[PDB]
Amino acid sequence: MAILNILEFPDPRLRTIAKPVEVVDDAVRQLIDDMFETMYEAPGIGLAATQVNVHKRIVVMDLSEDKSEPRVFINPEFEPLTEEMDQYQEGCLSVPGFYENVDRPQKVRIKALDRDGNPFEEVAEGLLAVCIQHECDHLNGKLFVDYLSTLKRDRIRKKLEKQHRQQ
Ligand SMILES: [Zn+2]
Repeated sequence: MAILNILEFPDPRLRTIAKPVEVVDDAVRQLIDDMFETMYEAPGIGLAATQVNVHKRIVVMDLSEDKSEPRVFINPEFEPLTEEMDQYQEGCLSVPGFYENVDRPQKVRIKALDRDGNPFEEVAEGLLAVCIQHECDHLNGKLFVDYLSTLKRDRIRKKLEKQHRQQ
């Protein structure tokens, strides 16, 4: 069980497009367990493999307060089920410390493979709909600061670059 390093904006490796997982084997499940331990230790409720510099399409999440409901989505995809949008103040383990409003479709249908490689779908609303979209964006090399004004993003980017220099 390893705690992996989480890349942070503006590390260009966060812009890489993740490649699909072609077989869910024990190597993939071990990575998932390390991604869950990394996410729980952060702590965060969602983590995409791109963020730990593994460019494969795997997202782990656990939206509960007690770390009792882990969820795995491999080769996830979602499709909005409404044009209605909800605004949620998002944060991100790779943009630590910043939380900003992002509007996204309120309800979406996810399709993915589960921890055994079997395909399933799931309708998501609430925080699950926000999280799966945010995490699928990671696999496509997108971050939530990309939705913000360019001057806020630059201000966040400069703040983090400054912190990375001091660290
Ligand atoms: Zn994130």
